[PDB]
Amino acid sequence: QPMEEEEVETFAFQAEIAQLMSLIINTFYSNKEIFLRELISNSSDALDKIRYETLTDPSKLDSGKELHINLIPNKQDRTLTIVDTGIGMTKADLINNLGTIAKSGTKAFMEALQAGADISMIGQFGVGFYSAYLVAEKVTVITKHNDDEQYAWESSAGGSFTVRTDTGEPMGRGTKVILHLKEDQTEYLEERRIKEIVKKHSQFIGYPITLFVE
Ligand SMILES: CCc1cc(-c2n[nH]c(C(=O)O)c2-c2ccc3c(c2)OCO3)c(O)cc1O
Repeated sequence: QPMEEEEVETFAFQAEIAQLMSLIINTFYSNKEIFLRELISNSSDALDKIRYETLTDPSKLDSGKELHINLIPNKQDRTLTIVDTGIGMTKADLINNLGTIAKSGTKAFMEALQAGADISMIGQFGVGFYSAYLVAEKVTVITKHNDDEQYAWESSAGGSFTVRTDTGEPMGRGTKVILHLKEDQTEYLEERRIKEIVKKHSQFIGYPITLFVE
């Protein structure tokens, strides 16, 4: 019965990243499906990192040996979750990688979009994670690194994000991205569509990808 207390840290995004987010959110783009390719590619990069780091430190895998990616659509709560057993991120990694630090690609990318370039180019500018906002109104990133506790990052955009120690289900190690889909983007919860886009854009990821249906 005692009330629980939870500490939260709210951070403002870096100015151009915030501009980029408004651009992605309030502009119509037709090839939205590449958001999934970008997430799986981020997961593949993180899996590569724990993989190589373990060659020289097998203990690094005590937090989990499987190196893979799971996709979990949930039609009830309208979320598409992408989980990987990659190296994860510490709290500081989270805060720096997801918002507070300027990326040199942002401006060039925003200018390129203003010129009508395809949103698919986004990964080439180092800000592919933000493509999640093409289909999600809110994004929650839960991550666990061997050197730190499990944290949850969350943002509905609007210029800021929060970080807090995660009270949710523990992960051994890795990063889980939960996309709360916009209502007109529920196609990405359909198994056929997900298989279609993973086959089209991610046929070559070198880690198993498993789609869990129901
Ligand atoms: C939210 C972006 C994202 C990041 C990771 C991830 N986990 N650990 C790490 C790490 O570099 O240590 C990452 C990571 C960090 C930055 C990246 C990245 C993966 O891909 C492009 O930019 C991940 O595994 C999945 C993701 O979707």
